[PDB]
Amino acid sequence: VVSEANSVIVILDRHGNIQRFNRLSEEYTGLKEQEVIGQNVFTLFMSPAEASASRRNVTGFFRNGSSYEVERWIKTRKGQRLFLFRNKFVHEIFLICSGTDIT
Ligand SMILES: CCCCCCCCCCCC(=O)O
Repeated sequence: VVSEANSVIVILDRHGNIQRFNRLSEEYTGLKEQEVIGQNVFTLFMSPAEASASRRNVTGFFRNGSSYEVERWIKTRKGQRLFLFRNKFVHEIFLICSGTDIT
């Protein structure tokens, strides 16, 4: 393998359903992209409190959002890890979430 990425890159629709899920996301979670496409990111990867906040953010973003950053605790194969997500529309029906593990 020539190189590796440094970010967890997840693309979502307005419902939080997953459209793409990169290799580092697979490494953190133990789940393959093919296993998670169409699945809901909030219920799959967040505690109830984080999911509720995150779902409201995404729904609000699709209404009138500008690109933004947020910190989210995420359930991984070694417990919860904190990520900075840089979120923006595709250059709109999909949201690109560009995450760094900031734990
Ligand atoms: C480790 C990969 C799995 C986590 C992907 C989560 C997507 C984050 C969406 C955050 C939106 C928000 O809370 O404002």
